[PDB]
Amino acid sequence: ARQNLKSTDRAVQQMLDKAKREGIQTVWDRYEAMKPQCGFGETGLCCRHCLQGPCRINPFGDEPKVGICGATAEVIVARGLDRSIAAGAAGHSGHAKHLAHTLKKAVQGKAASYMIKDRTKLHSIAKRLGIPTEGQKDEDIALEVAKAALADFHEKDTPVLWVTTVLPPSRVKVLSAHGLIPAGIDHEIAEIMHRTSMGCDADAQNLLLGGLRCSLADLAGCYMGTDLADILFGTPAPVVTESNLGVLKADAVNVAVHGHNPVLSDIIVSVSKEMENEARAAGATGINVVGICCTGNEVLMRHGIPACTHSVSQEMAMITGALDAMILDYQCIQPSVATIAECTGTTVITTMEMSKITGATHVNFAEEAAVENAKQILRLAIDTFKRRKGKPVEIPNIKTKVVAGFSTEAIINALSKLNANDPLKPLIDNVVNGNIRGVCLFAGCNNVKVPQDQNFTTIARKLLKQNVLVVATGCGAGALMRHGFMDPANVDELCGDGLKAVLTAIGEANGLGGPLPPVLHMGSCVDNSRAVALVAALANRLGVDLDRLPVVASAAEAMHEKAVAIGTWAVTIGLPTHIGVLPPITGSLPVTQILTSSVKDITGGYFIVELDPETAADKLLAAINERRAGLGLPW
Amino acid sequence: ARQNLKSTDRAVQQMLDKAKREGIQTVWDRYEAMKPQCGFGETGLCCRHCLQGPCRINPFGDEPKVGICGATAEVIVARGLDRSIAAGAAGHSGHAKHLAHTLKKAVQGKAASYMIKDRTKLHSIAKRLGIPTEGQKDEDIALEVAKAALADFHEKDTPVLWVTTVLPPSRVKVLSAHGLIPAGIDHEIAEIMHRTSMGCDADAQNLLLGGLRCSLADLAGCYMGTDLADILFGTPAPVVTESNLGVLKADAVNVAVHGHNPVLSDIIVSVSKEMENEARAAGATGINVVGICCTGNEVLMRHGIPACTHSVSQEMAMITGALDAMILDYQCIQPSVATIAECTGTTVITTMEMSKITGATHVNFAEEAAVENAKQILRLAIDTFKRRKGKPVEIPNIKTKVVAGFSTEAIINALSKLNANDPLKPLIDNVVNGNIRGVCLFAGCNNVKVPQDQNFTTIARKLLKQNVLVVATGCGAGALMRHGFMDPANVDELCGDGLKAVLTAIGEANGLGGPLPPVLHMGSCVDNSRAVALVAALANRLGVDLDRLPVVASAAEAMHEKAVAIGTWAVTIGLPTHIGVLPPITGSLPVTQILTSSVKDITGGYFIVELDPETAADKLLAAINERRAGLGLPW
Ligand code: SF4
Ligand code: SF4
Ligand code: FES
Ligand code: FES
Ligand SMILES: [C-]#N
Ligand SMILES: [C-]#N
Ligand SMILES: [Fe+2]
Ligand SMILES: [Fe+2]
Repeated sequence: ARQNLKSTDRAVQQMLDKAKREGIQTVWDRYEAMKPQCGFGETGLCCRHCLQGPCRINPFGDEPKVGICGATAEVIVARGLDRSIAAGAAGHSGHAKHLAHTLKKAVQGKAASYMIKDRTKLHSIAKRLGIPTEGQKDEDIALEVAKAALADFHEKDTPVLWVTTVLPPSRVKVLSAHGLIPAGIDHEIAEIMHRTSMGCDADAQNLLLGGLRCSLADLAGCYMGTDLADILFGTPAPVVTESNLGVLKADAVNVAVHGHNPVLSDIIVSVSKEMENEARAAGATGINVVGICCTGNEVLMRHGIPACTHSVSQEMAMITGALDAMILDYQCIQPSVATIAECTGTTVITTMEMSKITGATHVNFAEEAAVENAKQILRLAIDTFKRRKGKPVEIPNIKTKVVAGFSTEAIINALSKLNANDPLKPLIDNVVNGNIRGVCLFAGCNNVKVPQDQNFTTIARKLLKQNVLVVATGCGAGALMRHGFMDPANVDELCGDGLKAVLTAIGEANGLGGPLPPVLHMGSCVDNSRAVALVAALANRLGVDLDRLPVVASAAEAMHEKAVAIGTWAVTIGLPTHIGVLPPITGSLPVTQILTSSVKDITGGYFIVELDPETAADKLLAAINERRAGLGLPW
Repeated sequence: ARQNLKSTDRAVQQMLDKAKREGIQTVWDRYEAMKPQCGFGETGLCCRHCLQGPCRINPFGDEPKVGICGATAEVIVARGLDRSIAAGAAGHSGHAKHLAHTLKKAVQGKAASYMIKDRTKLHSIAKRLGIPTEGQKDEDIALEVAKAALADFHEKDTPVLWVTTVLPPSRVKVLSAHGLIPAGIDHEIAEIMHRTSMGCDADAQNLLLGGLRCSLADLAGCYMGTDLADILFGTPAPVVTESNLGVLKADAVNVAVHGHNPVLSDIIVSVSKEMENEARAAGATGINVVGICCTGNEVLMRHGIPACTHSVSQEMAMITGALDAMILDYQCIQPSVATIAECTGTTVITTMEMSKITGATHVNFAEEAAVENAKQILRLAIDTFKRRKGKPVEIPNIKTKVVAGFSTEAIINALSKLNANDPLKPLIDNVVNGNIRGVCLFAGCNNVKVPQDQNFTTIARKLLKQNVLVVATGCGAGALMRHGFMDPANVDELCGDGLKAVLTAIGEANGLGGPLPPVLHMGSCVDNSRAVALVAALANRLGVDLDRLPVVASAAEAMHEKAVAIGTWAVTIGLPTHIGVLPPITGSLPVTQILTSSVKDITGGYFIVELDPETAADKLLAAINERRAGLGLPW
């Protein structure tokens, strides 16, 4: 087996060879077993929205040409996509909702493991929302912020504040004019499910305008999730750590935190440190907590917990034979982990009521009991460590250095060292003079269809050479960090001369004796919202709307419904947005034309669907340069 | 073409022959063009929940055996079903939400076309909810009831009151114990979408318990919708009208009201009466408003508007060439109507923002402007009538007499004529003595897979002969009414001797000089909730829970996601529930076993999946008789 065709990560390749020796089936094996995949589903031309179905439409040829109810290709494709957006919105905003409840519990005195850690963030959010702070206790301001967050999930006398208060007013006005401002987060999710059900909305434009609106409900959930997590757990600032499977340690209790919401795993980090002497008792050096996927990102950003792996290669951490526990919340967890555990010895633990996996051990996490849960979980891990006394392990000796923690506040602080009272100005100055060509946000998943990380690294390398300021989140940040893009030692090799000068100037002003890393890690997938905050602050400072800025986004290897939602609100807020896998839209040319062209006329943004990464990088550069030309700037 | 293989309705058959002459494609033609349908989708063994897909699992044989992420057949089947329930819940509860807003507008003075028509219903709902009425104005009690309705869509300090206040406390306690009581209607819809998204819930039992909970959010939306529609438009009482295509009149302006929410179509009924002289001016006799689907049911129940047709045969009304307008809200409208209109001359009009159809004319209905909208719409219809001056039409001369309007209040009133102060007792007495064997609720759609009405009539005929009290809603009521089951003249032919004696005793006590009809029409699909109210009142009166009563349900020809949701809450509240088409569950034996067997242990109810209607009738009789035996009654 040529393992480079599966993953470009060498640690992953090493574990693919071990899995193949050992007979352990992987995601890649399960993909091969699926080929050829259904061409109706690939093109979007399948509907199962009622029990007359399943319906399909031939992309070309003869009948069937139309759904049994009369639904055209246009309708079928748009309804499918809409439901994917709604599903993504449900995940991000479910995460946010859970943190809103957690904050309320904290400040009501019902969960003393949680607290207001970032009081400055709390007060700033309150002021953005219009919540009064003067003469109020912190707990009462917090209570009010949690109330406001929960209120945005339903209809009320205002629209969703975690949209209307986070974008420029001019953007809010353009979106309002088209009826795109969500009325309530769960309200919009529900309306999508209604309108896409049989015999309801059957006009592609109408359907896709609803999808745009629902993508803003997803944005709101993202931003809410970042705001509340920062209050509770601290706003990230720059941190130095490591990534890839080599961060596992044979002589330690290796515990992965995996999923998205870090509400327990932020506690598992703090508790694990207390339980060092109990680990040594069991003959370990200590507990080694490592991250997978976005819960990993969260604790990497705030605590510098090393990232073990991401997305499509998550099973490989188990294949080492050194992963004593994998502690799961929700989202992006291949349920194969529960069966692979039988072979590898790993204790897989679920913790959220609505996210269980057959064959995994469940712990009923509650905030009020967060410490005692953590200790129970870590004591299963220590027991699992002891069970592999005298078992050889194969941990690839492969890791990278990672500098991360670039929240928007952190980036503004860093810039402030160059201009204390106008911190955005040094960035704008260098956009204007061409040292920075523009900004690209890498976001989203890996996808088994694409050799792991190949699109992120191929595109990022072309953009960096062309002096684009590259920011990343989620498993796009994961890809980039595991390939060295977060190590400032690689700035000379990766970055154009203009970008290098800027990264160096900022880093030297921040006392580093060198540069910021090539790529700025802005956090988890909800922390795509931090990129919004940065770009909206730029917009405000420039007195223009986001669809005039030289800012693009790339979901270069997208997988999840969440990633579809994020791509869609990136287009809705005015960004040219690349997707590097085919969404199920090609079976309708009119819907494709809306999403890739005529939506420009509505929001200013638009999808760029391009599976060849070299070609995608050129198209993203063209988009950036078109924005530069619109502002009258050289390019 | 043998048209009896498509529909058992002779009017439909006549219009199928006309469509075939004229070259007009129908739903049946589009079905034939779809065959053979995809066997993955038929069995549920297809997933498109991420961009790694589409995934499928062979029902039998060799690979693929598992989804690319590891998702088993069990998981894939349960997630698909869950999303169908959520979609149904979104439709019913979207309808309810819209009526909650309408009521608020009414009583705030913002829409003087709407008002509190049923003050007794208002006050009773307020008292059920715990809303105080003593010394309060009607408008303020209404405002409070609308507030409460909207509050049930989100989390709060109570659970969904339109569940917990409408079921027996013992049923609420059984459901609470299993964690099945919804926390908020849109909250549950969103949580379903989250938990079924990639990498989240992956345990069939956990997934299906969430589905049960979400089906109760659907119940809540149903019940809310019936409550609010009764306040605004009046609670139904017995009414005499007609059904089938013969209710169209060549010399009149024929206007169909079609969809579900009647918020404008209740106004179109009242306004149409005012516009008689304007119709005569255009050379019509007057405006003839007729119903299709559940908006038709709503205005049949309250106003005795004749029902033209239902569900799968809706296009046939157009094929007559006499349907001048079809006025659409949302749900269950084959979008083919917009194209068939080009051929037939019919003006198809949409009226709801989130439900448009390419090629239809849109009118932006607003409550504040309800009368002026109605007149605009009716004036398009009159213009269309004039355009078919001297055009032969083919209206099959085929209609039935329909007695309907059996709300729960109406049924209780009717019974009260036999026992004024214990109105349920005469019904219970006749269950106990075997005159009434049990109760069956027919519900749900027609489905092109099943020759139209064949399952409803075949099953109903066997049950009626066995003295079952048969109640119906939606297009199950439609089926039954078009085949004569709502004409009391057919009681001798259709009903067993015990049922006939009861229907006759009630009818004679109500001054009729004969019987109630064979089948009691309890209204639209949301008015399945009325059957819940009746069965819960019986439960309360008997001091037992619903899963001990001899009450079953049959969705004999189900189609819509809404129908899946209704079937699922019928099982959740404790009913043996027949479905006469295959839901996409057969690809997982463990999920099938849960839904058809082990769910009994949780809720007392269970699905009966049976495509042969004779066999289904025997299984439904067996279920009824098993309940009789449990109560110690002969059978
Ligand atoms: S909604 Fe229409 S296209 Fe979809 S499965 Fe049902 S009949 Fe087919
Ligand atoms: S969620 Fe799993 S089974 Fe479904 S499409 Fe994605 S990889 Fe396939
Ligand atoms: S026909 Fe394959 S995705 Fe439905
Ligand atoms: S493979 Fe046909 S429904 Fe997906
Ligand atoms: C990722 N959300
Ligand atoms: C039907 N609902
Ligand atoms: Fe993520
Ligand atoms: Fe209906």
